Order: sequence, then C-alpha cells, then structure tokens
Amino acid sequence: TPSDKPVAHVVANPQAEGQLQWLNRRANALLANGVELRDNQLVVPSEGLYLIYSQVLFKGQGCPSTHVLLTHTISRIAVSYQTKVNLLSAIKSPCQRETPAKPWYEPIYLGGVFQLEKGDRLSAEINRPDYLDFAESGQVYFGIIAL
Amino acid sequence: RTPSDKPVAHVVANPQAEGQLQWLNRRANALLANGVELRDNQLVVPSEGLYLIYSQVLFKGQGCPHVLLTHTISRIAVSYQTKVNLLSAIKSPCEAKPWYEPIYLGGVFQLEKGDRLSAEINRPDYLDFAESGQVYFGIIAL
Amino acid sequence: DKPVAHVVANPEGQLQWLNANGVELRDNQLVVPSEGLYLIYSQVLFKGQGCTHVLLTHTISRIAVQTKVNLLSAIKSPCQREAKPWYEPIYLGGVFQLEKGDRLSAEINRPDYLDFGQVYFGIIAL
Ligand SMILES: Cc1ccc(C)c(Cn2c([C@@H](O)c3ccncc3)nc3ccccc32)c1
Ligand SMILES: [Cl-]
Repeated sequence: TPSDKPVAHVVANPQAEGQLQWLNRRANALLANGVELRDNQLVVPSEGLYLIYSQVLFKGQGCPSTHVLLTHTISRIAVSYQTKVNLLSAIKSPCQRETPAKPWYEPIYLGGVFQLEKGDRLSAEINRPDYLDFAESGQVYFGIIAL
Repeated sequence: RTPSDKPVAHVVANPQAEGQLQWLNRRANALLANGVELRDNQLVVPSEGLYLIYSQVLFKGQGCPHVLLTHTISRIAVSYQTKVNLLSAIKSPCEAKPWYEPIYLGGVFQLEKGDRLSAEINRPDYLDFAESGQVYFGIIAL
Repeated sequence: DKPVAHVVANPEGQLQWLNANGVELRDNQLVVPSEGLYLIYSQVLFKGQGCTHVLLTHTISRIAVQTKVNLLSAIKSPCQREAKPWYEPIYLGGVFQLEKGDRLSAEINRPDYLDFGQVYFGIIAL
C-alpha cells in the first residue's frame, strides 16, 4: 500500500536559462499526496513536521570586476501571515579577488526540519540566476518530505 | 508489531578497492533487506513506489595544487534503458593544510520495479576512510 | 504506532539534546525500544567569526549492548587559510538494523564552534 505522506521533489527547468523555474513535470521529479507546485511555490496540503531541502549550484568562468554575492533562500508564506518568512538561508562569495581564468563551482545547500500549516506556500529563491548551472540534470532541486 | 516488509539498503564503500567506489553489503552496520539487491555496484529496486534515496562521500586532499570533485546518484529504468541523474553535486575545494569536502545527496523519488540506482564519483583517489560511516549509499521505501 | 524521536540542541560548551514514543533520552543518547529497521538522521551547524587548523567533525555512533562504533560520520574544514564570517552544516542520515536497548549518540568534536531547524538528531521506525 503506497505512502500517504505528502512529498515533493521539484527540479530546475534546464531550458529556462536566466530564471529558476521549478518543474514537477519532468523525469524523476515528483509531487505526491496533495503537495502542489503553483506559482513556482510548493503548497503544503496538511499540517506537520516536514524535512525541507534544496540544492542550487553556481558556476562562473573566472571572477569579474564587481564583487559576486550568491544567496539561496527558502521562504515561507503562511495563510495567517501572507508575507515571506525566511526558514533557511545561506550566502557565498566565490571570488576573493578579480582575475588578473579557471572555472568555479559554488553549490548552496539548505536543509532543515520545520512545522508547516495547511496552505503554506514554500519558495526557494536565488539572487543570481545568470550563474546557475544547468549543465546536466540533478544539480538544482527543491523538495519536502512529511515526517 | 512485526519486522518491516519495506525495501531498504545501506551499503558501504570498500577502502581497498583502488580506483573504485565499490559498494558493499556484507559488513557490520551495512544492510540489504526485503528484495533490494546489490548487483554490479548498483542497488536494484524490488517494488514500485516512493523511496528516499541518499548517499554520502567524503573527499580529502593534503593541500591544493584545478581540482573538481563530483558526486552523482543516477537511475536506469527497466523500461527506458537510459542512465538519468537523480541528484548531483560539483565542488572545487581549492605545511599544506589538509581539506575535507563531505557531499551528502538525498531526496524522495518515485521508482519502478527493477530500476538500477548507482552512486558515483569522479575521483576515488580523493576518498577518505579515516573512520567508519564516512562513505555510503542507501534507499528507504516510504 | 512506530518508535520515533526528534531531539534538538539546547542554545554552553556541550551539544546537549532536549525534548517521544517508546524512545528514551538517558545520558544525552536515544535508546532504541525494540529490534528493527531505523532511519537515523541528524544535522549540525558550525559558525566561525573569521578563523590553529580547525576540523569540524560530526558523528552518529551506535552503542550496541557491548561496544561503540561509527554509523555515520563527516569531517569539514572551514578555513583554507589563517575577518569574514562562515557557516558550515554537516548532514548525516541512513537506514540501520538495531537492537532493543541499543544507544545512538550524535556528537561533535568542537562545541565551541556550534551555532545554535538546523541542529537536530532523531530516529524513525520503518
Ligand atoms: C533529503 C533526505 C533524504 C534522505 C535522508 C536519509 C536524509 C537525511 N536527513 C537529514 C539530513 O542529514 C539531511 C537534510 C537535508 N538534506 C540532506 C541531508 N535530516 C533528516 C530528517 C528526517 C529524515 C531524514 C533526514 C535527507
Ligand atoms: Cl568506528
């Protein structure tokens, strides 16, 4: 008998270069037991503890003049407070200095366990989609597992 | 009430398989239960359904010299016969001070009877086996 | 129905777990109430205020009823060099056959670096 636990693993659309579009319709991506992907946001079907997790990968060929600051954030939009509450966040400076030009790879991973309500809208956002790496699949994903 | 019918696996790396990330099930605290097979370094699924899938690898380099470390979990379905990646991480880490990069990949997936999950790296030379529990691969049916 | 625990860190000098089904928490360790398959997991977060070559280790070990052994373990190294802040999480998790009365500890080498949803330890019976 299949599991009744809400789950979801959405992935970046690799053709949507310049955005971070989460897909559920894509091979090895998934929504189940009530979880929805609406408006680039996961929608929690029922209260409980969820494991939330996301990976994003950044890439640049060399370091430019302006300082590069990469951020990744999992936000929450509750029905009783319909403004983004940050759940998880992290920030990486992949460049110490400007190149006087080998390629760099900055992943950002966020995971934790949080209490969610029914109708919670979860988003996972980055500041610089132009540095996202869609070179092969599996690298950029966002997902939840009810515990 | 009784023991669990759920398919599961937790396989561990062989520290003396050179140039290989060789997964093993016959070890203490390792495990293949309820139809999960380890076949050609690939865990094989016995039933359709939702599974958690996870792997840890830990690389270590004594200092730096352009180093890239990749860790990749991938699916082959009976039906499609194509090797698709499920989760993937690329990392550039760089006396000579020793560095450590753990890479933990995990997620929830919808698998089909007879899929062949595999967990791989680009650089086995950089694997660390300092202690036990450092390098591993498994699935857990929900 | 099934044994479960989710314990978290108290926000000095100790990673101490705080607080439920069949599962006790004697002496900073989860105590398995019966034989079977368990999904054991944890996370911890280290933060530095700027960087002694430091290695942050996090380890979940089984104390089987009579020795003590690593189940899951990782080492991070935050600094490549000797005042910018850094954050470094370590993730552990996997599925394990276990005995009634086994103890599961989740430890760190440097409590001094710990930065107290990101610092937990738990189990779930399958
Ligand atoms: C997504 C996923 C799939 C399978 C497993 C076994 C895990 C490991 N896990 C962890 C933590 O180590 C973690 C978190 C985020 N991403 C990677 C690891 N925290 C957990 C809490 C509950 C269950 C498994 C938990 C995580
Ligand atoms: Cl050990």
